[PDB]
Amino acid sequence: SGFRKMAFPSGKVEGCMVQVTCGTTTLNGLWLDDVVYCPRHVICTSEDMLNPNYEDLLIRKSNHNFLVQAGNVQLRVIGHSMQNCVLKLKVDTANPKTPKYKFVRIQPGQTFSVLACYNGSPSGVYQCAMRPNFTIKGSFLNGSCGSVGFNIDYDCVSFCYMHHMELPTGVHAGTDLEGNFYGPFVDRQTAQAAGTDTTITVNVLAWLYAAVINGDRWFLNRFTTTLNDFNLVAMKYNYEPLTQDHVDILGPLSAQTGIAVLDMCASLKELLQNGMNGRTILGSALLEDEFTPFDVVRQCSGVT
Amino acid sequence: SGFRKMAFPSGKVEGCMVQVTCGTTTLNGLWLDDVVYCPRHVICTSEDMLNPNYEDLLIRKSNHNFLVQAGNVQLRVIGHSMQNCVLKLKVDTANPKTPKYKFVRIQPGQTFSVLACYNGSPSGVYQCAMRPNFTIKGSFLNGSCGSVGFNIDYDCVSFCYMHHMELPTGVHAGTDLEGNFYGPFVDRQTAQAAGTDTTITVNVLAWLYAAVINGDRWFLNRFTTTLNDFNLVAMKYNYEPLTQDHVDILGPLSAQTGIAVLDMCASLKELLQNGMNGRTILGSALLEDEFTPFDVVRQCSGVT
Ligand SMILES: *CC(=O)NCc1ccc2c(c1)OCO2
Ligand SMILES: *CC(=O)NCc1ccc2c(c1)OCO2
Repeated sequence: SGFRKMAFPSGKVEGCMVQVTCGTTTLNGLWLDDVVYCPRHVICTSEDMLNPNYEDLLIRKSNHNFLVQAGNVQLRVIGHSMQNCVLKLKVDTANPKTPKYKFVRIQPGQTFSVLACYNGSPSGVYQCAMRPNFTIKGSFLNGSCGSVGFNIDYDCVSFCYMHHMELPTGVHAGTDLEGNFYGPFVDRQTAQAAGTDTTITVNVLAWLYAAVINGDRWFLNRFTTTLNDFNLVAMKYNYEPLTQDHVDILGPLSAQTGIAVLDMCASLKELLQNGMNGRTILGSALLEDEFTPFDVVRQCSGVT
Repeated sequence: SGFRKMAFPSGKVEGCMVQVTCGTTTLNGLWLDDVVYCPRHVICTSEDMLNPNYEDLLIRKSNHNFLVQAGNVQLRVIGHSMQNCVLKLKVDTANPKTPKYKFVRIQPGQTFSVLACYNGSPSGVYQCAMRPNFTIKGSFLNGSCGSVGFNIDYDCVSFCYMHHMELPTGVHAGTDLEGNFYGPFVDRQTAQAAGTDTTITVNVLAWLYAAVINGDRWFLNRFTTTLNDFNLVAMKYNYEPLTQDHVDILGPLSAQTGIAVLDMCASLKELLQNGMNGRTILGSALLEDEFTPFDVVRQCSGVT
């Protein structure tokens, strides 16, 4: 019993983190097979960042300008290319600790673990969600760029995020491992404002199910609702609309707890309208939206 | 910028987790050097758990009754002993992935990472605190016993916790790696009630400092207080008393932010008396007490 914001075990990803230096810029790279993936802004001065032309900056860079260190051993760079906003550095050594892996572009609402790294060295691991405005609310200091977000399916690491920048509001933007930013962000030190950070309704519902499973039931009410009625309330409260796809995804939690999805919706409706009245659910005074239905099933069933 | 509940990277501990089976009971063990440490209740039936005599139960057990599996390879058990509430299984192979390690008994308020494991396989990692009533609020299902709590100092894992049981209230109790329970708990399926789960005041203050550092300042007020005045309010609100030792520990955060500890105390006082008024601090609607001053310095400075 009990329900915790839980990251994936980080060992498989720890074994992939390296330091990438280009001139005076040091950040993290991800070493998979004989390729080191890192943010392309490794080639920039903080001056360059104001208005970088990456193709033009990259012309001035040779393989030997990319210093790649894995532990305290230097890797030989034998090729480099830009793919969108990441550099792929070909090295002469396959990472012997390469896990089975995929590159996946996640949808907003999807959760993943971040292994925060500095100089290629893991400092910590935490659980994040792709916000509906395609930001994440991370913990990233200067040097943390190239830290990666990931999910694990048994023995396969799906890399979904690489850290690139902090917006002036101190929320985070980055790319998939093909170098494509989540959302409209660019790797340039310019005014970039996030859109509305809406609540991930399907994640809140999952977490309400997690609460019932773990004995926190005080918020269960006598009401039901409809998707349309619920959605009017959701919209008013900057919650994402709930679709029948979301209702389908919650089916197993519905079945386990015997609480119809639309009944749990009506409970959430009353919580939005009435607030918590100083009460907590699973030790939180606000409605947690950084657990997916899959996350709740995983943690409640003990998947390894 | 940003501040996350952050666990230590788990790789060093993942490399130590094994499955221990005695008859029909399977749980996790920690393999360090040629010793596998696991909860002594591995020898119990759920019937035994009602009133176990462990010395008497252990007489019926030989080395070959302890089945130790590391990945999908069996370790040979060549000795076993009971130390308090843990078994030490001597194996003929030193764990080749043994990190530098210590066994440490932590104080209440102290935070650590848990690597939740089932059948010796890591499922997840989360950050905990030893509650002032010597419980922890974990996420543990049947099979999770022998999962360990730890801190990392650069390359040295300090193991502080091994999971043993869930109280009827669904909070958790366990031992240090010498097998001594935190608090008054016993490895017996009997009524065991926790004492008052008070708030770890020094941890709240650290986290208020973390909030100021990361730009959340709305709660800073125009007041100061004294340790005695603050403590009267703290006591009333089931907060632990603040000592001069706590004030000393917060000194560096005080210095970094230019906010005197007693001023931050007066801010916390007003938050207790006035509540959050629907506002959040670092994305929380309640005052977080599971970051130590050391945790706040570490995450705010990016230690690896
Ligand atoms: C996010 C990141 O690490 N990018 C590279 C970088 C940015 C700013 C900065 C440093 C590195 O070092 C000091 O300041
Ligand atoms: C906490 C733990 O894993 N202890 C051993 C154990 C207790 C209950 C239980 C099982 C193992 O398997 C099923 O139920």
